[PDB]
Amino acid sequence: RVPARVLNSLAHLQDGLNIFMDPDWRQIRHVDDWALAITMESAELIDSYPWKWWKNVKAQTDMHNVRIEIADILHFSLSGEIQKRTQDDDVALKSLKEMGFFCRPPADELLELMFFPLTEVASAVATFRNIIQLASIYRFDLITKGLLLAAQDLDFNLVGYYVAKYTLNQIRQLKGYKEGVYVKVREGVEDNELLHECVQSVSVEDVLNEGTYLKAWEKIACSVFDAFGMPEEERRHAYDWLKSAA
Amino acid sequence: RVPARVLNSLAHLQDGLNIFMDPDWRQIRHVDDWALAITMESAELIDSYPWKWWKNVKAQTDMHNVRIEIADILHFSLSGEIQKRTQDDDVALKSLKEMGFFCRPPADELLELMFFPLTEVASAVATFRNIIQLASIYRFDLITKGLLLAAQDLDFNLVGYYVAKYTLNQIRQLKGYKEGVYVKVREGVEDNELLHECVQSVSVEDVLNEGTYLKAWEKIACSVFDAFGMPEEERRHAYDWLKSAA
Repeated sequence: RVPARVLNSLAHLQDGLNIFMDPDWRQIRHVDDWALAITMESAELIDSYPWKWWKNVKAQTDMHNVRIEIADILHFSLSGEIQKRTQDDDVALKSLKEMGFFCRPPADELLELMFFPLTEVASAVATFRNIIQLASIYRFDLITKGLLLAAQDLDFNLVGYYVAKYTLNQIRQLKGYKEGVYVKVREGVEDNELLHECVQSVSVEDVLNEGTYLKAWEKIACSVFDAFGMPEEERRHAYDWLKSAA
Repeated sequence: RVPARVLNSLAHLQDGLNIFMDPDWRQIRHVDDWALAITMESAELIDSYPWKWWKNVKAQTDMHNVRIEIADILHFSLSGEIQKRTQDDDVALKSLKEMGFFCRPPADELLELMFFPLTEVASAVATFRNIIQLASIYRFDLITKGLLLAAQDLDFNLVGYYVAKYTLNQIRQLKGYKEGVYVKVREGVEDNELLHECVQSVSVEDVLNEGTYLKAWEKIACSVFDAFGMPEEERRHAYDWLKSAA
């Protein structure tokens, strides 16, 4: 599974995303903001599933949607992890467990909170109710980990996709992007599909490897940049940010 | 505020609503179902408010919507209270409070969880995050009470509206309603407006009075029935249900 420093790099990428919008975000934002947002996004995930026991059911859950909704929550989860280290524990979460206030489907501390496969409603409902509970006690680190475990249940390269997405945003941050100077070499192809083709160029193994993940991330980033028309000079700040230690 | 037996009668009305759909609901449904539904409806309430700190804000929250969304949650809250007494405590909730896992807005055990006025975003967000937390520990009784306190902050006669709504559903349960035999004496007027005019015929005080609330409820029910074309014979089962002891 995911080594601590991959997690730290992921949070560092999120820091950069937040900083572009608000360089002082760590001073303005609070741990309750992230907890709220994970709650609201978790609610929207659960809502893709036919949870209403009183509604007749036409079609099954759209798992493509569940995958991106997991990704949407990861941003807020990473943000809360960083916020939580700006000084906003384990004897608590076990006592919350023995009080019985994490749920389970009907008839590492994390793995009794996560229920698979996510393709089945009761298991997704319990899992994401538990993410909401986790948020509520500021355990952003367990949420982040649970989301990755969840992506893995859905054969979804979350880390890869997150990196691709990180780098599309660096392109969209520049004025050249809105001005139409930087264009897709392959016109018409949607964004989600160019990104997926960019994430395809490396393995899941490659983006999690404790030794050399940074190589694989840079290969994803280089792909996105190539596909979306970012010239060489404008890529350096994103590459340097990528390569920072944590 | 609201006496215990008004609360019990309200839950008894909900029992009847649930029974029409599923007479065996107390055996099939579980405490986690109600907790989930209160969570999902609370999330939709919060979503009427401009909580996204990163979105620019056009228009203020539509409080008419907040009022009905409080009512929507009350159904699930009452249902969970009943379910919780079908055998699915206070030394826990205080320890949850001292662990710090109910929230508050930035810079009776219930009243430090509820924040007013609900017209202001931070106060509504904290309040309804706390309802979600309450749900999560099966404190359906405190949720019910909090919802009433919340209706009171919004000058909303929740009990009145709930009763009106209870009785419109008794009419809609009959085949005559779908067959078009029972019609509004005042054609065209929307449902929500005929109900409000029905709730207007009694005071808030009247529907909470420990001594004589049942009189006032029956006056609301009689109004709704009159307005919606229910003939006398078909009203007896709803009146008898209304009048049951708890």
